[PDB]
Formats: sequence, C-alpha cells, structure tokens
Amino acid sequence: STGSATTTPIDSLDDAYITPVQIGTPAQTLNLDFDTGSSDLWVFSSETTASEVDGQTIYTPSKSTTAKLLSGATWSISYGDGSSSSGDVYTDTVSVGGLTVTGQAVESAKKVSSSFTEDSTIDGLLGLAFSTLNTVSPTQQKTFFDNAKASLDSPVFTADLGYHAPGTYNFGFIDTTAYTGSITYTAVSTKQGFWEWTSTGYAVGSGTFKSTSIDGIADTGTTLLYLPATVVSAYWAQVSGAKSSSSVGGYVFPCSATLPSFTFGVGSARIVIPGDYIDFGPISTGSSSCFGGIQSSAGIGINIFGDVALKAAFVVFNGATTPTLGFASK
Ligand SMILES: CCNC(=O)CSc1nnc(C(C)C)o1
Ligand code: NA
Repeated sequence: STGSATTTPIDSLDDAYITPVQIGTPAQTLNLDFDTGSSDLWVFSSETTASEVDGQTIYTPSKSTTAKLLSGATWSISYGDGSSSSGDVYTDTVSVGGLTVTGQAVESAKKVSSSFTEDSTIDGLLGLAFSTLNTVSPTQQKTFFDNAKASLDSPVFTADLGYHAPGTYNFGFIDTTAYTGSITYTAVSTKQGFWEWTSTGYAVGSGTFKSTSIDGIADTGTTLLYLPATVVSAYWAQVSGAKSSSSVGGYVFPCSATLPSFTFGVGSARIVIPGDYIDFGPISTGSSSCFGGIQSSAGIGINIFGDVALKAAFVVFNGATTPTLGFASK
C-alpha cells in the first residue's frame, strides 16, 4: 500500500503545515500537523474543554461506528515550545492520503494549552517520531507510520514541504519526480526517539564550507532551524544590523536586509536554504525589525532541523530495520 497527501502552510510565514486526515466511520476529516519530532496522534474532540476550542474541527468518537474507548489509557504531552495537551484514548480507523490503518490510537484532548486554542487552523498533531516517545499510559501506543509500515510497499515516508506553497507527504514510496539529482542517505540514532542524524557542516552565503559535525533532529513540527550558537552567530554576522534580542527572544534583522543563503551538509552532499526562507517577517505588525529563521539551540539541549531547513529538500524518513534519513535538492 501507499498514501499521498498534500500539506498546506497554515499562514503566510509557513509557521506550520496541515494535512487532512480521515478519522472514523463515516470519515471525519481533521487537519493535522504532521510532526516528525513527536509520537502522539492527538485531536481536538467532543471531549475538549469548551473554552479551549476556538474554531478547530473536532473529532466526535460517539459518531464513529469504528471508535472504541481504549479503556484506562491516558496521555499527556509537553512540546519544546512550552505547549501541552492531554486526554484519553480511542482506537479508530485513520486514513492519510488513501492509506488506511485500523486500530490506530487516536488521543482525544480533554485539555489543550493556549497556543493550541489560539490556532484555529490546527485540529491536532500526527506524530511521526519513534513510537518509544508515545505518551499513552499505561500501554504505550504506536504511531500511524509504525501501524502502517508492514502494509507499505517500502518502509518509508517522505516530506516535501513547500516554501509559501503546498507540498506533499508520501507513505510507502519515493516519488523520483519530486527531487533533482540523487538522494544522499545518512545514519540515524533512535536513542532519544527522534530522527537524529549528524550534518557534516555548513556554509553562510557564498562562503567556504566549514566541515564540522552537527548532531540534530529532522523535525517537521518545528518552524525554524535551531543550531549551535557559534554557527548562528557566523550566519547573522553577515547581515548588517542583525542582533540577538533577549526582549524578542532571538535574532532579529532589519526588514530592509537581503539575507544570505545557508548551506548544510548531508554526507558529501549540500542542501542550500535560500535567504528568503530565513525571513520570518516583522516581529509585530508594521515593525521594521524582522525575525530570523535561524536561531540558537543553546537553550534547547538539541539542534533542530525544522521546516526552514527541511522545506529546502526532499526528505526521506527510511523506517527500515536500521532507520536512515535521505536528503535531495529539489
Ligand atoms: C517504523 C516506525 N517504528 C517505530 O516507531 C518503532 S520504535 C523504534 N525505535 N527504533 C526503531 C527502529 C526503526 C530502529 O523503531
Ligand atoms: Na515567534
């Protein structure tokens, strides 16, 4: 089997991407944030505290003939940005892009934090990290990809995120029309539950490539590129007037600037992030200070290749016996 679904930016900045997901029978279509940095499939639901719902589409298990309570199971998750959600669990049929999993754990939110409520465009998350990170207790649950994987033609999914445009998530096959050149594969550590890999270095603009190991995660659920402070300082030093602002919470730059590209290594290959991808626009409406798309990881504890980096590539999440990660230019 395979599946193929279009993923669409939620706003003009590509802050996140939503992908339609069919849950239940008859189908209830929710727009979920596919997150390779977490492992819970959770949704706004008929159980979500009413004051915490503002415009989201909700899953109503009582209207699904295939929904069953996963008796006694609860979940609770905290993300890197400080957001959180929790609730109880149903099993139901879940389809993505024509690929169906029966008996998928669908984590129904009873509570969500303010950042979720305030985003009407995201109806929940679909985690694609390793199932070892799933928060369901007392019986940990599998991701959609791990429930799908044996059924797939190949044990892979691919992320093809657009810059200010829709893109694609494919399951079970690699679309050889979707990238240019060849795919470079690189090893993955599952030790922390993530698609954790080591980049071979970086360049700023037209500068020389610096060979250096940077261990980080491929995380579709993080907007920005978070790298060591040395690397980030080297990048922003090439932008007149850029500075780190503790009041704003990271590097800002004059909106009049033209940003340099950023290159990261994948083995002997190179992925180039155009400068425009690193522009996240005014810090507040009408401001002439703009927020940078490359930020320091020094206050995280991990480097994160988020959407800024991933959208510059065709990315293969190879879930073979020994998982790996492929990158191609596009
Ligand atoms: C195909 C998705 N599998 C899982 O989520 C299982 S947890 C897990 N931790 N390491 C692995 C192997 C891929 C090495 O798997
Ligand atoms: Na922000």
